[PDB]
Amino acid sequence: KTHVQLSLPVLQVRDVLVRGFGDSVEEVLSEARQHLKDGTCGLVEVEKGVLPQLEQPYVFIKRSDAAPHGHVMVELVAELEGIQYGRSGETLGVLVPHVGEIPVAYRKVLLRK
Repeated sequence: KTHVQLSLPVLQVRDVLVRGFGDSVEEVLSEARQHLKDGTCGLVEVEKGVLPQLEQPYVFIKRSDAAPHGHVMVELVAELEGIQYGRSGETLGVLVPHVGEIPVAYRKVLLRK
């Protein structure tokens, strides 16, 4: 399927144990997509002070359209030293590995895969 319904655990930035997906734009997009398929991906909501507490390159989920079955359609955009790889809508948050942190909420998305 071109899209997959996922329910992403929303993590507090100070709880995150693994603060990014790797060391290159291509690696972080690759690893993010793998962790999304394996159900091992968390979401951190972006506010003042969040991104400097995480590791670049960043992987964002961005709204791709204006929401089937309660799932917002999203796509992945990476960022490294102020340059983005991909073009999309509003950021829903930054993706991180999930390794058992307790979430505060879930974000239902339809991921363009």
